[PDB]
Amino acid sequence: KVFGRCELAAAMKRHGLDNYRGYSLGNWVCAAKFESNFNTQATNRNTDGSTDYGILQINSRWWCNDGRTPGSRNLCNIPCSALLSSDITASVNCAKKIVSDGNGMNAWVAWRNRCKGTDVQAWIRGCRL
Ligand SMILES: CC(=O)N[C@@H]1[C@@H](O)[C@H](O[C@@H]2O[C@H](CO)[C@@H](O)[C@H](O)[C@H]2NC(C)=O)[C@@H](CO)O[C@@H]1O
Ligand SMILES: [Cl-]
Ligand SMILES: [Cl-]
Ligand SMILES: [Cl-]
Ligand SMILES: [Cl-]
Ligand SMILES: [Cl-]
Ligand code: NA
Ligand code: NA
Repeated sequence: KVFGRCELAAAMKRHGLDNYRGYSLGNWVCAAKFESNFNTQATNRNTDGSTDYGILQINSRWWCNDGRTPGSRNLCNIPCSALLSSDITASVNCAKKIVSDGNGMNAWVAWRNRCKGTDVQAWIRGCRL
């Protein structure tokens, strides 16, 4: 599924991401925009052979099992394919674990490079939330 911006904002809000670990909702929407262009089916392969999955491009090196990232962890205890669902629950729940892990949203490269330090509230501007 390719979410609309506000649709995703609302979904993320419903799933408890607004101000989760101090990260306002726009951070999460911004991260999703730049990680996946709001596409739950996005996958990208990393240089180490892991793959990033879903709307928040959560990687299989650490967070999910895709059966083809040897030596990796599955800290969200999910098949990576669950992160491709049109239902963002698995991604959100995993993202909550990630962002809680001490590094905040810096885990999301695109967030660090494209959202951090910007007016992320713009990403939820105009949305009914
Ligand atoms: C939370 C999450 O999974 N974020 C992804 C990053 O992990 C991806 O970065 C890449 O992650 C792999 C596995 O840890 C690293 O080997 C790789 O070096 C790293 N790539 C960079 C450029 O840092 C990122 C890839 O675009 O996608 C999500 O942000
Ligand atoms: Cl868009
Ligand atoms: Cl915000
Ligand atoms: Cl694996
Ligand atoms: Cl959802
Ligand atoms: Cl933080
Ligand atoms: Na990415
Ligand atoms: Na894994």
